[PDB]
Parts: sequence; structure tokens; C-alpha cells
Amino acid sequence: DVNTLTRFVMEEGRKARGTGELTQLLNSLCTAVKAISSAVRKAGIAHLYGIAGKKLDVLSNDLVMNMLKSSFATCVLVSEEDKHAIIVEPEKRGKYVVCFDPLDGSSNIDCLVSVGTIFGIYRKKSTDEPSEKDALQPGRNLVAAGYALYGSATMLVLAMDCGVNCFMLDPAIGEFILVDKDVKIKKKGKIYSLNEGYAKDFDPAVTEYIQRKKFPPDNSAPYGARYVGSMVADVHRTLVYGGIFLYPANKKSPNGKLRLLYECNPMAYVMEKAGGMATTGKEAVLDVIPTDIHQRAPVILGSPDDVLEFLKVYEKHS
Amino acid sequence: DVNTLTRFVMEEGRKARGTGELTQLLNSLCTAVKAISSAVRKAGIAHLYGIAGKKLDVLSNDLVMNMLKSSFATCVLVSEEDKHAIIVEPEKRGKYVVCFDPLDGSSNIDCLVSVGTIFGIYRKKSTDEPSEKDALQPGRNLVAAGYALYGSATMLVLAMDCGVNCFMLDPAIGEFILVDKDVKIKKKGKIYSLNEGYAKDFDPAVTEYIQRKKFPPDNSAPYGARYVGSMVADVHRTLVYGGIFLYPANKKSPNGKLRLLYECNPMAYVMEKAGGMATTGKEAVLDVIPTDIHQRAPVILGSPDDVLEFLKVYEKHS
Amino acid sequence: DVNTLTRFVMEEGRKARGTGELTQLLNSLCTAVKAISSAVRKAGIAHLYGIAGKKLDVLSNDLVMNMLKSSFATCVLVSEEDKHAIIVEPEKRGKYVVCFDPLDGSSNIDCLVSVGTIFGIYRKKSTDEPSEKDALQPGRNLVAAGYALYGSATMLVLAMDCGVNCFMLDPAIGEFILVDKDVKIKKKGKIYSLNEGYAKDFDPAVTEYIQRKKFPPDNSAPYGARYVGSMVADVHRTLVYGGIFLYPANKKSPNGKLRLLYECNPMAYVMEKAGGMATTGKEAVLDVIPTDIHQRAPVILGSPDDVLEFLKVYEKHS
Amino acid sequence: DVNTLTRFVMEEGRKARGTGELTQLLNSLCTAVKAISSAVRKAGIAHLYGIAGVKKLDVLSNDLVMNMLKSSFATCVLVSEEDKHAIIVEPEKRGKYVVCFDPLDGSSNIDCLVSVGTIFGIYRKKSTDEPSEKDALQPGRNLVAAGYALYGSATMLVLAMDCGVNCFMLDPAIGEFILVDKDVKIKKKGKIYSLNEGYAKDFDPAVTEYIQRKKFPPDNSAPYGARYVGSMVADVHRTLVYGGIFLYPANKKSPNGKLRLLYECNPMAYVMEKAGGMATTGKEAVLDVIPTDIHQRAPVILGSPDDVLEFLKVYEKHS
Ligand SMILES: Nc1nc2c(s1)CCc1ccc(OP(=O)(O)O)cc1-2
Ligand SMILES: Nc1nc2c(s1)CCc1ccc(OP(=O)(O)O)cc1-2
Ligand SMILES: Nc1nc2c(s1)CCc1ccc(OP(=O)(O)O)cc1-2
Ligand SMILES: Nc1nc2c(s1)CCc1ccc(OP(=O)(O)O)cc1-2
Repeated sequence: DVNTLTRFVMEEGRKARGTGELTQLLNSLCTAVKAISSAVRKAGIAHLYGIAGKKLDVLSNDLVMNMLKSSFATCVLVSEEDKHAIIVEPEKRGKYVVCFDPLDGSSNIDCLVSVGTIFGIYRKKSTDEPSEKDALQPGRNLVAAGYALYGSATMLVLAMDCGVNCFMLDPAIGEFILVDKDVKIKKKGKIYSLNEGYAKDFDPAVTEYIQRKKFPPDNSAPYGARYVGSMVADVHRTLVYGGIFLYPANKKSPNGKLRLLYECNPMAYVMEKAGGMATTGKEAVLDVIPTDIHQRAPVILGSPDDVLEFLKVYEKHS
Repeated sequence: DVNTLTRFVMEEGRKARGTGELTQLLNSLCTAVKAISSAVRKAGIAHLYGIAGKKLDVLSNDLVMNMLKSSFATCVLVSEEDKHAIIVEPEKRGKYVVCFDPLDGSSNIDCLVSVGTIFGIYRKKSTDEPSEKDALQPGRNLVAAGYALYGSATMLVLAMDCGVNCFMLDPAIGEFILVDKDVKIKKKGKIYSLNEGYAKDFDPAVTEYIQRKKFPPDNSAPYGARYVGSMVADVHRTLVYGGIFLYPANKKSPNGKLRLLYECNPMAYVMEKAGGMATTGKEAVLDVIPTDIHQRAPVILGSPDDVLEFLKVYEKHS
Repeated sequence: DVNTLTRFVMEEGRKARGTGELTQLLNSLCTAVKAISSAVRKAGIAHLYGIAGKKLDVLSNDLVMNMLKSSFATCVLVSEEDKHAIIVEPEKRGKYVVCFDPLDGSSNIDCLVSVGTIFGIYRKKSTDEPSEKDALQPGRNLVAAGYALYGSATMLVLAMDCGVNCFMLDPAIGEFILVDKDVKIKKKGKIYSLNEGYAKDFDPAVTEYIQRKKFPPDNSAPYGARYVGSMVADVHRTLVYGGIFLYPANKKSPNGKLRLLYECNPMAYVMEKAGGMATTGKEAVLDVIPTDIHQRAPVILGSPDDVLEFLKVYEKHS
Repeated sequence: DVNTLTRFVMEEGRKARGTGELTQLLNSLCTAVKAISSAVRKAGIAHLYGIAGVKKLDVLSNDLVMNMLKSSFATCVLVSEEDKHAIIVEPEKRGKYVVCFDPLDGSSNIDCLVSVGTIFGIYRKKSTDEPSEKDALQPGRNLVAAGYALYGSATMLVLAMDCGVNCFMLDPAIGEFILVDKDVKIKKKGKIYSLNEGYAKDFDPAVTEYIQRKKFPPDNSAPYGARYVGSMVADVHRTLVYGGIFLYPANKKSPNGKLRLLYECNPMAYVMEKAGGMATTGKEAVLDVIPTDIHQRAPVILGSPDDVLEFLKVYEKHS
């Protein structure tokens, strides 16, 4: 029996026996994602080059912003693109808080590298006037999270309490088709991913760990290396093929470079729901209690045995 | 003035003052590429999952094979997908030889990583009955070469004697729009690309070179690292942002890992026509005379200053 | 504030405060319509003609049939394509009955004339085992009805108790965009539509009426004539521009030619919810009590003043 | 062996053994047609309705054709319904062809989603002087190529040349026109007549009698079915595929007809004749009319030969 994102979402919403607000939020998000995908694949670029005789990042943010606001299901919106949290106008306020990166990896979208949209959805816990404080919740409180990868094909990975599900966007009918149910990451992978250009500033634990991947002390086969530079792409590969992804801290970046609210938490949530792990080295990403909507957080995620091994090395240096 | 791949090709062909055969070959290749793109983005996948109640690489190969044969411009076709060179039936024989990889990086297509089509076009040099020997020409004899990158967007890079030109596929009208005329690679980049998981087996010169990128002896800023795993993606990034890409021999693959005819030569041609370099370490990729259609070849390409620097290190270890 | 078919449907469903079944049904139908649209515009026809080396009406029927069944919201399905009503297997039964024409006007599809999908939704009113009898309800009992016109662009007209709304399918993102809220037909039009090739067999009332349109009683300008041959196209034009559409009974077809359950009723419902009228001449189409799922019914619909005028002539001949 | 518009055009151009200019012209036209199709199917309409928080379709269509032809470097004079005057291509972009076209026929009624299309006729500049409106004033008999794009349930491009008529289906998945009907020929006789009967009151006697014969056959044969979409491209295409007759004659009010000779009548007349059909004004073949004004009107009766001949018999009976 064929399944679409819309049908899947409506059914889960029906089961929750609530107001149906989250369903509207997800539907709106889904539509925004297809709009972003269309723009990312350069639909209509011919008109830009004069066939008939301005930024993807900003457009992507506008799409998500507008779709979520008009869903009447949100009250506070945090975007990697805005300095301050956006407070939805009173007449369109819903009970959910959404943190997202409209177009992750857009910094290098010129080489046509894969890009994506990352998002995390929380329920406003407080009754107070909606404010940026409502987005300051530990990833452990997530109701739903996931991402859209605009790669060779467009896929939406959605994670909730019930697990992780992957949907493929069929451009012929603009429909997200369920192609992978209750996804689980491999217990152990054969691929490690991180920018080794930072080697000189690597934390000792990171240096030793990568060294064990290249020169396994047990003379087993070394891990292969992959680093796209776009978190969505690297994390998705990690989920599908298993392995480990790192963007750790160092003397010069005590807290890392990726952002906790809309990059680390959503990915940590997906990973844990898929049987994987996500750590800052000192603790689970999802347990970090944020104080700033844009605060950074180090992150090591992927296959459990691989993350556990990293933590072993980390511990050795603590 | 807007320009399309079709218009551009027809114009160049008109100037060459020939039979117009290459024009038909390129037109057919262009069509095959759009077909591949449509399938790679998963058009119609809903039907595969039962909305109404072959493998991508095989389909891709069929598309190119069929379009080239029916162009009446080719006589010998070598594909990464077929063990033997395909000899075009007599009634459809043209004077060109085409070596191509229908879907480069398809091995890791499950993670939605970028994939592409690489191609190299030669003029049949020998007058003997067409055979696999017609494809055994040094890259230096290429009439045209290039690739299609199916990434965030689909782009076709075409290289000829007159230079390199980039076209963006506008999905709205199925037209390749010229967006970058006479492209030239940066003299020097800030990114190095290669699978460092092979560190253990790297040749000494490669080890030292990478070491210089991470720990500049001149204490300048270290190069950033990126490795997608898909040659088309990695090479395209190198072209756009400059830098260097490597896939040198391993102690486990003494003759390199990438294939000379449909991976190395085409990319080397694009690089040289863009002002860059491509070497096996011992010589220019384009000068290697092939003896086997699927023989491997090491390859170091990218910005001239960067490749020259690698060659300096290489020499120091020779 | 932008609105989509999905968002609109979910909102109306949320207000009805029911099980959410009709929502799932409509969502499923919407997806089927996009699939039909894609096939009607000939997506992938290149493969049919050998680029790489079933009938549209059958496919359309399969799409609707499969999407409805898998919605878990239907129990009885009547299609212009099937002699007998389809009874949904027990494990997929819902409380709705759907009568539809998968691809209206497909008989003359070879000329690329507009085609469409017509549908009428009823709630099973009985407590017995689902059967063909559940589809034999007067149009007056419709819960929702409408159609998809596959013309210059694809539009879905949906009618319910709250009125008529028009959605435009945006091929770029496969989303139905609301472009016309609470639509109302003109009180009086200037166009009449019917196959005048039947003149010889016309009922006297029809002859006189058409005569009044060509040679106006109040020396008013004559009505313009338009007859596409596809009910969906002709009816949609009547809705948008006002006027009147006819397919009356004659000497050989005393019960008309169009089918009551999936052609006449749906259109009559749309018309009345838009402030228009639909009559068989003797009574309102929606009041006819069917005895056979495929029975025919004459039909005169469109602007109220126009239909009333027809009825005046009709009565003069009774 | 699969064939596309591009491959087909390039091959015919290669055969002609010329400069390759017409090939570039056709390529450019093909591209413009796909862009028009995309817009007609409402791609991106969501942005117009605020999904992220605008010119008329006929204007845009005209701009696309205009821009693509000019940049083809193959044209010198362009006539479109949109501009009162013929456009003279700037010297540095001049080619030897003259193109008359209707960017978006039937756009007067595009709100009801009725079929619309693009009609075009290509001539070779036959003068030695400075390009001017006068170069577009050639009888349809001089056409080098003509055809149309129908934006209906699907998008098809009908191309006619000396070698015959060929139909291409636009595959939206790959933006390619696929040849699906080679050397098309219209039925010798059809069973459908098409014209706006709302003008009955002003019909010329010959037209009145002819329509009368289709509804009430003399030999008591089966009457013809009636079809009138209101969009010339749709009505004409139906006529080509199913055979029959299409009419938009002159009457009392409209003495020289309503349709335009250069970009509506001539192109369709050329397609019809190359397909074995006919196109007459009643007094003579549409293609033989020598124009004096780029926007002059001309009556037109076209379709299956036997049907047109029959019309002409009635017409003569009233002359
Ligand atoms: N479409 C989905 N809705 C929900 C999903 S999926 C998971 C759990 C959930 C919990 C509460 C809830 O409350 P509202 O219905 O938003 O009031 C909604 C949902
Ligand atoms: N469309 C293009 N054709 C050519 C290009 S681009 C570059 C150089 C070239 C050289 C010879 C040639 O001879 P044929 O026409 O193949 O006989 C054709 C071409
Ligand atoms: N999506 C829509 N649902 C309804 C609409 S639109 C109009 C009236 C309606 C009435 C009852 C109902 O009950 P279930 O939800 O089917 O149980 C559902 C609906
Ligand atoms: N692609 C096509 N070209 C032609 C076709 S089809 C029909 C006859 C023709 C005649 C002359 C000609 O001269 P240029 O090549 O325009 O100089 C070109 C053509």
C-alpha cells in the first residue's frame, strides 16, 4: 500500500487525538520544502538570464516563515537566517515553536553541492507571552524533527516518538512517497566524516580517534573518509550507510561551530530515534540546556559503536 | 542575450564548417543527460511504490547508448557499465568514438549524494573496421569532453578547444542555459580533496603534500578539506572554487583507482582547457597512451599553483 | 495568506469535528488527480517512443481506485470505467461512497482536447453490507463534489455545503493553490453550449430556446456559441463566464446521453453551490432518484436566469 | 528509432545544405514554445499568490517569441498580433527570414482554461532593400515553413514544410519534443463541422445552407457532429486529426472575415494543404491572397478536401 507524507502525517495526527495543529504545521512545512526544492533545482532560471528579454537563502527562509505562520500552528520561530526569534502575530498563533535552518550548506551552493532544510519542533511549554525563551528547550523535549536533503533527489527524513521515516519527493506529482519505514542506523559503520583541514587545531582526543580510523591498531581495514561540508548531506549519509560524523570543539572553539537549536538538536533527535547517538563529548546533545537561540555546540554522531569508541578516546583525554 | 546549449553547439558546429555530425552527437548527448536527470531526481517513483496499484545506472547507460547510436555520429562506444566496447551497427555508424560513465558515483546513490555523467569524445583515427582500439587514444586527442553534475541543481560542463562553458538545466522548460562563459580555474585554491581513509597506504609524496596543507610550513592558513566521494561533485567544486583533487595510487591499487578513459581523461581535458592541470605524477593525464579501455590511472588535478606544488613534493621523493 | 488544497481541506475537516475520514479521502483524491495530470501532459512519453531503446483512461481509473481504497475512507466506488460498483475489501472500508469519471472526454483525447475527472462523494446511509445500492442516492445527498480540468492548466473545483472553491495546480511544486474563494456564477451569461449537430433530433423546446439565443426576442445581442465536446471543459467555462450548457433528451435518447451519478450530479452540485441551476427539464438533477448506477439523465445547467429561461420554453411545450 | 524536434530539424537543415540559419530559428522557436507552455500550465503561480510572502500571459508569450527569434540571428522582420507595426531586427542580429506569428492565440479567453496555442509562419526575405513591413506581405504560397503549438491536455507542436506535416509531443519530464506522427494526412472526408453558430443571424446565405446540409443531410445520411472550442489552434488541430471542416467566414458585419491573414489564416492554410486538406476564403485559396496590410483580415474555410469542396459548391450556387 502506497503511502505519502500527507497521508502519513494525517494518520499520526488522527491517532494523537489532538487539535490537528501539528498536522497543519507539518503540511505547511512539507509545502515549503517542495517550494525550496523547486528553487534549488533552478526552476525558471532561464527568465533570470533573459529568455523573455535575490538570494536562495532568503527565499527559502521566506517560504518556511510564511508557510509556518499561515499554518496557525506556531507562535515562535527561530531561523538560522534571523538574529532574533520571530514572534508570530497574535491572530495566527499556534502552540508550537519551530527552530530551523531554511537552507543548510547554502554557503557553498555555488558548486552545486547538496543542500538541505533542517527543523526541530517543540510545544510551547510556558503560557507566557510568546518570546525567544520558548525556543530555549533541550533537544530532549522535541516533538518532531528532521530534514529535507536536496541532493541527487529530494528526500524528507521525519523523526518522531514512533521512529524515523524517509520520504522521496516525486517531481512528477509533487508528492512525498514513503520509501523507508522505521529506519535504523547500522550498529557500526566503515566511514568517518569531518573537515580534516582543522587537523592542526584538533583536540587531542579527536586527533587520536581519527588516527585509529586510518591506522586501526587491530590491523582491521581502515575506515573510508567522506566530508561534503553540508551537515544535511553528511548526516544523511551517516544514517543510510552508518558510520560517524564529527564537528567537535577545540581550544579555539570550546563549543564547536554548528548551532544547537536548528542543526545539532534536530540531527541528534533523528539519530537517537534511529538507534544512533549524538554527543558533545561531555554529554548527549539532546540534554544540553540552551541559554541562547544561536549558541554553538560540538557534535559527534552516528553509529552507536562508533560514537561509543569516540567517547572512549575522549575519556582517555579527560 | 540568452544562450542555450543547443544554440551554442549549433553555432560552434556552423563555424567548424564540417558535416554537422558532432552537433548531432552533442544534441543527442544533451537529451540523454536530461533523461538521466529526470530519472535521478526520481520522477515517477510513486508508480514504483504502487500509487496506481530497472536500476538507475542501467537506465542511464541505455539512454546514452541509445541516443548516441541513433545520432548516426558514432562508431565505437565505451561505457563504465559494459565489459566490452560497443560497436555501432554499420547503418548507424558515424566518425566519433565516445567514452563515458553514464552515472558516476551511483555506487553511493542510496544516500542521495551527488551523481553525474562523464564523457569524452574522440574522432575515429584509424580506418580499420571500428573496434575497441579506436577508443585507445591519449586524452590529448579529445575533440570535446565534459560532464553533467546532478547535484542541488543539474549542470552540464562542456569543454572544447575554444574553452569551457557551463550550462544550468532549467527544469521548467527542459533547457540548458549558459550561465558561465569561458570558465577559468583559480590560479591557487584553499581546498584539498581526497579520501584520507587511505592514509595508511599513501605514497610518501602524497603524505607529505597533505601534511603541508594541514601544517603549512610557512604557517599560513591550512587548506579546508572536502571529499564528497563522487568524482563529478569533487571535480566540479575544484573547478568553481579552485584547489586540488586527488585519487593517487594506493599500495592496494598501484595503478590508481579511477579509470583513465571515462573519468580521468575527460576531467583532465576540462581542467586544462580551464587553465588548470591534471597529472598522474609522472606525466600529464592527457598524454598517457591507453592499452586497455578500463585501465586505471592516478590523478592529481586542479589549480596550477597547487598541482605544481604537489609535483615539487612528488619530485623530491623520486 | 496563501492557501493550498491540503490546508483548506484539513481546516474544513477540523471544523466538522469528525473522524477525519473525509479529509483522508480528499487528500487521496487530490494526489490521484496530480498523478492523472502528469500522465495527461505526457510525462515520460519519450520512453514510450524508445528514448532508452496502458491506456490513459485505464491508468486514470487505477490511480483513483487505488488511492481511494488505500485512504480507508470508502466502501463503495462507482466509476464510468467499471460495469459493476467496486466494493472495498473489509479491512480498508470507510464510510464514504464515491462516484467518478476517471478521465472525462478521453474518447476524443487524441486531438488533445481538454479532459477531466469528475467526482461525487456520499456518506453510506445504511447499516447493511456495502453494495451498489449505496451509490443510488439523489444528488441532493452529496457531501462534496467537484472536478479536475486538465486544460491549458490543471484546476480542481471543489464544492461543499460552504460553497465552491477553485485550486490551480502549480506544476513546479505539485501543489493546488487556492485562487478563487467562494465562487458564484453570473446571474446571466452570453454563451450557450450544446452539440447542434443533433438539431434534427432536438426536442421542440430545445429548438425554440436555441432559436431565441440566435435570434433574440428583446432584440438583444445574440449569445455566442461554444462546444468543446468535453463536459468538464464546457461546464467549467460555464462556471467561469456564466451562460448555459445543454445535453438534453431527444427523439432517440429520451433519457439523455450523460451519466447521472458521475457526470450530471457532480456538476449539478457544483452549479447549485455556486448559485447556478441544473435541471433535466422536468426536475432538478440533484432530485432524481437513481435506480441504475449508469443510468443517463438529460441536463441543462448554468446561470440561473439562463436556465429559468430554458425552463420557460420547456414548459411552453409541455 | 526515437526522434526529437531538435534532431529532426538539424537533419532537414543538414539536407538543405545551407547556412544553418533556419535551423537556429526553429531551435529558438522551439525553446520559446516550451517556455510558453511552462507559463501556460501555471508554473510558479504559487509565488504569485504569496507562498513566499506578473505580466499577462499574452504579453509574456510575445516577449518570449520576440526575444528568441531576434537572438537567433536568423530573422529581419517580425510580425505579431501584439505590435501594430512590423518589428525590424537590429542590423547586427539580422538573418534572412521573416516570421509572422500569434504568440498566444485564443488568449482573449484563457481564464476558463480553454486550449491556447502559438501559430507561426516563416518566409525568406525576398527583397534586396532595407528590411521593412513590406517583406511580410507575401502570399502564403511563399511559405518556407509554418505550424503551431497547441497547449491543450498536452503540448504538441505541428510543423509543416515542403516535405509534409509532422507532429511532436512535448515530454515535460525532459523538455523534449518527441515525434509521434510522421507525414500526417487529413481524412478525405470528416463528420464534424466547426464554427460559431451564434453568428447565424449574420451568416452569408452560402454558409447558412451549408450548415443546414450538415444538420439535415439531403441524401438523408447521418448529420455531422458540431464542435467549436473558440480557440483556432484547438479547432484546427481537431480538424486535422479527426478530419472535417472549420469555418470563420465573412458575413454582413465582417466583410473580410475576422481572423488575421498573416499569422492565423496563412499558417493554418499551409499546414492543411501540406496535409492534403484545403483552405479557402470562398473566392480563392487562402495561400494565394496577396496581402497589402500586415493585420488585414481574411475569411477562411478549411479542413478535409471533400468537405471544403462541398462548401465551395454551395458557395458557387450563391455567386
Ligand atoms: N500530524 C501529527 N500530529 C501529531 C503527531 S504527527 C505526533 C504526536 C502528536 C501529539 C499531539 C498532537 O496535538 P495536536 O493535534 O497538534 O493538537 C499532535 C501530534
Ligand atoms: N557542434 C560542434 N561541432 C564541432 C564542434 S562543436 C567543435 C569542433 C568541430 C570540429 C569538426 C567538426 O566536424 P563535423 O561537423 O563533426 O563533421 C565539428 C566540430
Ligand atoms: N476534510 C473535510 N471533512 C469534512 C468536510 S471537508 C465537510 C463536512 C464534513 C462532515 C463530516 C465529516 O466527518 P468525518 O471527518 O469524515 O468523520 C467530515 C467533513
Ligand atoms: N532546419 C531546416 N533548414 C531548412 C529546412 S529545415 C527546410 C528547407 C531549407 C531551405 C534553405 C535553408 O537555408 P539556411 O540553412 O537557413 O541558410 C534551410 C532550410
